[PDB]
Order: sequence, then C-alpha cells, then structure tokens
Amino acid sequence: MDHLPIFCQLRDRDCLIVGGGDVAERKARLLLEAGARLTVNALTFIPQFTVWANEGMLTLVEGPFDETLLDSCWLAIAATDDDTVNQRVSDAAESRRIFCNVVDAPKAASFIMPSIIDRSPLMVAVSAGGTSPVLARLLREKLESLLPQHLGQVARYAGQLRARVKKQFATMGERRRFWEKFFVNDRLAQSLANADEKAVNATTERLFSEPLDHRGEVVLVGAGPGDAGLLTLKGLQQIQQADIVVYDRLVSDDIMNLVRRDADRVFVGKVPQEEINQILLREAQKGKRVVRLKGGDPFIFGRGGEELETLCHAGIPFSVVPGITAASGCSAYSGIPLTHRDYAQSVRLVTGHLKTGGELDWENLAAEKQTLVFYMGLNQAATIQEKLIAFGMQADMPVALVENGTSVKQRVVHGVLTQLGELAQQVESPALIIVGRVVALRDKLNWFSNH
Amino acid sequence: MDHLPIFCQLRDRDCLIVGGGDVAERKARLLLEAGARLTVNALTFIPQFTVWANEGMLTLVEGPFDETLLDSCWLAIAATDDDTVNQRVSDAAESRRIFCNVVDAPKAASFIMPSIIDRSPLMVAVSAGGTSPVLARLLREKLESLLPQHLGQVARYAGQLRARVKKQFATMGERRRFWEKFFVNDRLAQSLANADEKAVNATTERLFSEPLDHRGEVVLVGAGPGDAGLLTLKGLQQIQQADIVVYDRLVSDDIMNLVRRDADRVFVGKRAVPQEEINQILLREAQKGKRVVRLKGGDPFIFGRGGEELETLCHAGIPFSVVPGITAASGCSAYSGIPLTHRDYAQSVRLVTGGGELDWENLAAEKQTLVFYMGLNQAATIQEKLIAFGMQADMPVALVENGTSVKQRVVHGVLTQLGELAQQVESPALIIVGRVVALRDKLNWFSNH
Ligand SMILES: C[C@@]1(CC(=O)O)c2cc3[nH]c(cc4nc(cc5[nH]c(cc(n2)[C@H]1CCC(=O)O)[C@@](C)(CC(=O)O)[C@@H]5CCC(=O)O)C(CC(=O)O)=C4CCC(=O)O)c(CCC(=O)O)c3CC(=O)O
Ligand SMILES: Nc1ncnc2c1ncn2[C@@H]1O[C@H](CSCC[C@H](N)C(=O)O)[C@@H](O)[C@H]1O
Ligand SMILES: Nc1ncnc2c1ncn2[C@@H]1O[C@H](CSCC[C@H](N)C(=O)O)[C@@H](O)[C@H]1O
Ligand SMILES: [Cl-]
Ligand SMILES: [Cl-]
Repeated sequence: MDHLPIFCQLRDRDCLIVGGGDVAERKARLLLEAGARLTVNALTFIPQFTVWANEGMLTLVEGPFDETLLDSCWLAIAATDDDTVNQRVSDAAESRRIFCNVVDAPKAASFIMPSIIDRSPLMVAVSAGGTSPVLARLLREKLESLLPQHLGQVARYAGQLRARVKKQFATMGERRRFWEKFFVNDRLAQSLANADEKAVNATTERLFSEPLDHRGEVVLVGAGPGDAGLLTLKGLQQIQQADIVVYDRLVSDDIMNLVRRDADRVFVGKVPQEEINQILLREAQKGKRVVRLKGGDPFIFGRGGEELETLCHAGIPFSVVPGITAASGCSAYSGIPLTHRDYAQSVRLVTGHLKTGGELDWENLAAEKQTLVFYMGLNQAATIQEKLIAFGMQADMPVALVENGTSVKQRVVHGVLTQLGELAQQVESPALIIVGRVVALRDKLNWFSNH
Repeated sequence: MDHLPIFCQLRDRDCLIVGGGDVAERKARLLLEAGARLTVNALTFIPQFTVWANEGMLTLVEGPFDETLLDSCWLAIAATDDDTVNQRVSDAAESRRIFCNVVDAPKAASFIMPSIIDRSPLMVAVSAGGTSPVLARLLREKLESLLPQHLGQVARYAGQLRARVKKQFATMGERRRFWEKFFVNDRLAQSLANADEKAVNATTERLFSEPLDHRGEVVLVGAGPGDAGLLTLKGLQQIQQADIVVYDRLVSDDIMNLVRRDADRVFVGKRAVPQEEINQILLREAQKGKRVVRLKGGDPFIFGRGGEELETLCHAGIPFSVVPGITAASGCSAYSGIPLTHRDYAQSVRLVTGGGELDWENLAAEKQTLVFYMGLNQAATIQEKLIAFGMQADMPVALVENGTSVKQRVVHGVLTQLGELAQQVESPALIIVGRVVALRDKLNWFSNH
C-alpha cells in the first residue's frame, strides 16, 4: 500500500491552513464541513475568508507563516503558491508529527486528500496518489454511477438500529447474518427513499422476526490456477462472507487477499486429508460458515468429494463453486487450445501421480486425436515419455510444460515427445504437461506473455 | 460530513498497536503493508507476532501498556480485549494529538478504519461513519470485482509517458481521450505486471500510432455454463468495457444481463450461421477500431472453436486475449454432486464430443470418467457401443440438462438405460459415464427440476 486511508474525526480539533487563495478556500470549506477548529495563516486572503472570520467560523492570522500555530494542531495543509513557504510548513509539521498535505506536491509531506463520493453517512474516497489525476476522475465518475443516491438513507437507518441488533441477537454470527439480509432488501431501501414510515416498520418487524439459521455451512470454492481475475463472482462472494477459510498452497497470494479481511485462515498441506475433513466438519458443527478454498476446480483431482462425503449424514449444509481448472487456464494463457478443428476428438485430464501399485493405461493414453493433460506429473515425465513412445505415439508429437500457469511468473517450455524428460528438468511445481498436436498452435495463438 | 478521509503516508513512520491477539494481528498486517515502522505492545502475543519480530518486520514490547511508547508516534491503534486498557490508550493518544483507532469501538476513536481496495498507487476506501460495517464490506466486494487486478501498473506507467503524450497531443480535449484509452488497456497492465518488456513496448507504440478513436482488439470471454455467478472477475471486467459484444444461444440471459448496457450487441446463434461469417464479424469490427468481446458458452477452447476465431486475427495485426470460463463439465459436475474424480475411481477424465468416428474400445476402458459434449443425439449409439466393447452394463450414467441454471435437470441410472434417459432431456445437456456418478446420492446439494 502506498498510503493508508483513514477517516478522521476532526470535530473541535485544531487544524491549520497556510495560504489564502482559491486553493486554501477549497480546503478550508472541506475542513469546516468536518467540524475542524480552523486557523488560516496567509499574507493575503481572497474575500471568502474575511466573511468567514467575522461570522466566527475560523480564525485568520494575516502575515508570514508562524510555525507556533502548529503547536496544538492535528492536521496541517500548505496551500500557498510559494514552494519555499510550503516546505517550511511541511518541515515544521513533520517535526511535530502532524500529518501535513502540500496541495501542489502530493509526493511531498505526509498525507493526500482523496476525491470523495458522498452518500452521507456512506462515503467513498478515491486517489491515485497524484500520479494520475485522470484515472482518479474516471474512477470517481464510475463510482458515482454505481452507488444509488438513496444508499445514505439505508446506512443512516442501519446506524439507528445497531443498538437494537446488539440487544436482540446474542452472537456476532447472528448480527452479521441480519445485516447481510438488511443491506440487500430492495423494498426496505425504496420505503426509506419514500419516507414511507409504515412500510419501513413493516419490513423491519419481519426482518427481526425471522429465525436465523444457526447451522454451519461448508462451501468448496475453486480458486482457479492463480490469476485472481479468474476467481468466479460467486467464489468471491463466498470468501467475502466466510467465518473461516481453509486453504492450500495452490491458492495464490492474490486470491487470499480477496478473503473477508476479518475471517480466520487455516493453512493445510506444506497435513493428512482426514484431518482436513475433520476441520471442515468440526468448524461447521460450531455453526460457522466454512469455505474450503482450493486450487483450480474442487472436483478435478482436488479430493473435494472426500471433503463433503460425510456432511449429508452429519446434517451439515454444503455447496460447491467450481473453478477454472489448471488445464483450462494453462491452455488459454499459453496459446494452446485444448481442442481445435479435427486435432483432438477428446481431452484427457490425467493424474501423473498414481497409487503405489497403480499404473496408467498407456495403450489408451497413446491413441491419436486427443490432447493429453498430465496433472502432478513432473516427477514421472521421463516415464511418460518412454511409455507413450512404447505404445505408439509419434516421436515428433509436440509437448509443452506450463509452470505457474496464469501467474505473472508463468513460464512455458516446449518441444517434441522425445524431449519431454529433458524439458521437465527446466520447470518446477506447479506445472502441467500438455501432449498433442494443438501445442503447435502456440506460435499463432500466444497472447499472454513470452515470459 | 462527520469524518474527513485522508490517505496517510506511513512509510518508515512510527506507529503503535496495543494488543497481541487476532484483532491486533489483522491491524498489524494492514500497517505493515503500508510500510509503517511498527511497534506492538501487549501482555502476550500470538505466534504470528513472534514470526514477524524474528524477520525484523516490527518491534515487540511485552508487558503492560506504557504510554511513553507513544512519544514519537504518528498513529495508534487500541486492539486489546480490555476496555480499560483501550481507554487508557485512547486518552494517552488524544492528549498527544495522535490519531487513534479503537477496534470494534465507534467513539473514543479519533479515526475509523474504512474497507480498502488496493490498486496501489490507486486506492479506494469505503466508510459508513460507524453506521454500517457490513455495507462497507459488501461495497468492497463489488469494487474488488470491478477494478482490474493490475490497474496500479498502468497508474505507475502513466508517469514516464507524459512527456511523450504532450509532444503528440497539444489540445486538452485529445489528451483526455488518450488517457481514457490508456487506463482501460488491461493488456498493457498485464504485460507490465508480467515484466514483459517486449509486449509493453509493442502495446505502447500502438497506443500512439493508431488514431484516437481506434481501440481495436478482440477478447474471447468464457461465459461459463449458465449461472451468472460463474463468470470470472476478469470476464465481468471485459464485458463492462466492450464496445460490441458478439454472443450466441449458449450464453445465458443472466450473463447477458451483465453486459454493459450501451454496448452494441451482435447475436450469432440459432434462429428459425457459418463460423467463417463469425470470424469475419470479429475481424471487421476490430478493424473499425472497436473493443470487441466474443462471449462464448462455457470455456472458449473446449469445443468452442475459439482457436478458429483467433487465427483470423494474428496475421491481420489485431491484438487479442482469452479469458477462460467454467466449462460445462466442471459446472455440471459441481452442481449435480458428481465429482469428475474421486479416490481411485478414475485415473483420467475424458471430455469427448458426440469426417471421423469415435474409438469405442478406448472409450470403454476402465478407470475413466467420460463426459460427452453434444452427444444427446448419439446417446442410443453411445449405449450400444460402450456395451459392445466391454463396459460393464451396471456402470452408472447421468445426464445434466442446463447445468448450473435455475432449470437444471439431472436424470441418472445405469448404462443400459442411457438411451431412454437421454429422451428425458433437451440440449444443451452433458452425458457423464463412470463410477463417480454413484456419489450423487451423497453429494447433490442443488435443486433438481
Ligand atoms: C466504527 C468501526 C470501528 C472503527 O474502525 O472505528 C466499526 C465498529 C464495529 N464493528 C463491529 C463488528 C463488525 N465489524 C465488521 C467489519 C468491519 N468493521 C470495519 C470498520 C468499523 N467497524 C468501523 C466503522 C464502520 C463504518 O464505517 O461503518 C471494517 C469495514 C474496516 C476494518 O476494521 O478493517 C471491517 C470490514 C473490512 C473488510 O472486510 O473489508 C463486521 C462485518 C464482518 O466481519 O464481515 C462486523 C459484524 C457485523 C456488525 O456488527 O455490523 C462492531 C460490533 C462488535 C460487537 O458485536 O461487539 C462495531 C462496534 C459498533 O460500532 O457498534
Ligand atoms: N498454476 C498452475 N500451473 C500449472 N499447473 C498447475 C497450476 N495449478 C495447479 N496445477 C496442476 O495441478 C496439480 C495439483 S492437483 C489439483 C488441481 C486442481 N484441483 C485443478 O483443477 O487444477 C499440480 O501438480 C499441477 O500439475
Ligand atoms: N449449461 C450446460 N449444461 C449441460 N451441458 C452444457 C451446458 N452448456 C454447454 N453444454 C454442453 O456443451 C455443448 C456445446 S459445445 C460448447 C462447450 C463449451 N465451450 C464449454 O466449455 O462448455 C452442448 O451440446 C452441451 O453438451
Ligand atoms: Cl480427487
Ligand atoms: Cl501419434
């Protein structure tokens, strides 16, 4: 984070503006609306300032900068056209540990003032750190269109109900569930906007009267292969409302940042699968809303079935949000479609890491007109090469390995089947092996990166 | 207003957190991300704090709150479970004019913490003034889905490019039109994030070379199998920026409802259309300078002919990209309670299409999950051939019609019933064959129709 956004309570707190022109006037108006106890220190003032001072709304100090005016201050704003003066102000503020904005130099000093979308008491602040005023304006335009004008009345009414919600629901889990219903009842929002107090009260009474599900919940969510843009809308929804998220190392850091910030997080793996099952079950038996966040898709070599197979008998509600499997993401981001024209009748998603005595069906895998995708197969790439050749696959069949597919770190190496063992030495886990004529299309379809 | 939002520069500035449990750890994570020179003071610390301390990321002071720890501090956060301690911290900070937050307390705080959407240098913060923390979270979720992951990359790159923008643009009206195209170029942002200097330089020169009104590109977007919640975040972001959306019947109405109202729409599906005509539409519209989204059911590269649509473009000089989607196999699997793999049931999953002809001995072999796309008409033949090439007659089979939608229909039985079960469903439907079908009785959670 370049900056930390905070929302300050300035009511009755001393603040100082140095400067007295149009810039100072805009900042002073903002600080006055926030209730600051404002002093303005400038050599000259535009007329808006003199009337403010006579009607008692702020104090004017007409003259050069007096750094002792910072002594009682919580915030300072340097708003002159003299960079020498502005720097004296910022230096004096920094020595007193007073957050200071230099209006014409956002990279100097110690805070910047964001653009504000006002749905009071709801506020949304936007800034690009001065690097890009256009982008901030384009975002502000877009945010103003997304936020209904009546949102403020919903937030206002919620604040008025917080005491009643605290009294009537004994646990935070119940309170949270009430609010999640409250904030999406469109009728309630309309009635507030119409000041229809009878209608507001009717829907409110009913919301308070509803029995709340105290049962837990286990949702398996497919994180996808790494690019946080490949999480589904519903997957984002589920992790944003989870009490606890049980996640593995194949879930990318970018995706974990999208988890509800107050959710508890439990890491598994690098842990035996039976202990994962117990965690999910036990945490849901406590009434908690559990998300098992899994790399790729939960039902393709993810053991997702094992994690749910006890829950029905145990009376635990569950659901599954599918994800982009490694095969799909790596295909798209390497320029290798899994199917194309008559290249492949079928796609085979194969595990390269099989049970101790198990052996893959090589005669079956080596058949023509298919795209083979090996998961967890790096260690066996030499055997895969030898077996596919022995069961009739052409030696010049193209192969590709995709390492960290869809991430900014993705790497792709490629060649023909007789190089598979050598090529696999050039990558590490997590990596996918693609075998089939579609690999040759990468020269025409690669769009994501050359690395 | 009742609170003034400011964006604080905390890099190497002394900040104090009082508390050492889960609540304090969340605040410490936030202040560390902002670069704060952080001290944490608590009667005891959970293990995350000692880990951080050993890696030199912060300083720990084990013991009761000592208000002299505030003497050089710019921000304070009271994050204990003891109201008396938190009030001592808040009073000590206020007497020093140090903005102070008390977590899970509205007043006695001189600042409150908003929900944060980080695209640094770009940042968005949402606050309801203490009235509605859940509303702030819900708005964060909405904004996180809408702001592309790498927007901060272009925001930073804008700097080293303003000398060139004004040497080529003298009017104020044109400069904004350039930036408007620049900041929505998600390809450039990803290439910057990829550290792909070759791609960055190529995309940059095109931004200056082409006319202002030209924004030609094609994005293949996987709509998923129907449920609008199964669109990816990037898929949503792309359809929100499209000049024109080209779609067909297997893109659900729910997904099309997310299409930016205003976008020109071209329907290429079944009514009462050769692929070449579709390829040319994408080509022609891209060359007219339009940002074109080709929305496809499921995933574009799994029986979607997405490759055919793109090879038209690579040698026409038209930039393109692909957003994968949830394929029908994955969506139907999740929503029917039939995992495609499970324990040792299946060593492989086969996604298969219903000149040429299928290899039946291959398809009949054990330890597979078969998923037939577009096979509804051949379902009687699939039954006969799988039986005749040795698949067990008692093998479970299922058909999923309109998978993931509110009208999803799942019928199931055994291989000898496949032809008759297929009469009970309509396209689009998936046929699933394999031992995993038997898990539906334990795992079906979605309503059947
Ligand atoms: C005043 C404020 C404190 C301050 O910062 O000064 C406040 C106060 C309280 N929160 C409480 C509980 C919850 N807090 C959250 C979530 C968030 N709380 C946040 C900030 C704020 N919380 C401040 C201003 C809020 C505003 O602007 O409207 C967020 C946005 C920012 C952050 O903290 O990081 C963060 C989401 C971050 C993200 O996910 O993006 C949830 C929901 C959830 O967990 O999903 C719940 C449960 C549901 C509910 O109770 O509503 C309680 C009752 C405790 C109890 O029951 O005893 C109080 C006390 C009270 O005021 O009643
Ligand atoms: N980003 C990535 N790039 C390449 N391969 C990946 C990958 N993420 C997962 N994999 C593959 O997936 C294997 C783990 S098995 C779990 C796969 C996951 N359920 C899915 O649907 O994709 C790894 O060994 C690797 O072969
Ligand atoms: N919602 C759905 N439910 C069941 N099958 C579906 C489906 N959507 C698409 N299909 C299957 O896909 C076939 C069209 S081929 C298109 C496949 C798409 N690219 C994907 O990845 O899913 C249909 O005949 C049907 O078998
Ligand atoms: Cl599995
Ligand atoms: Cl071959």
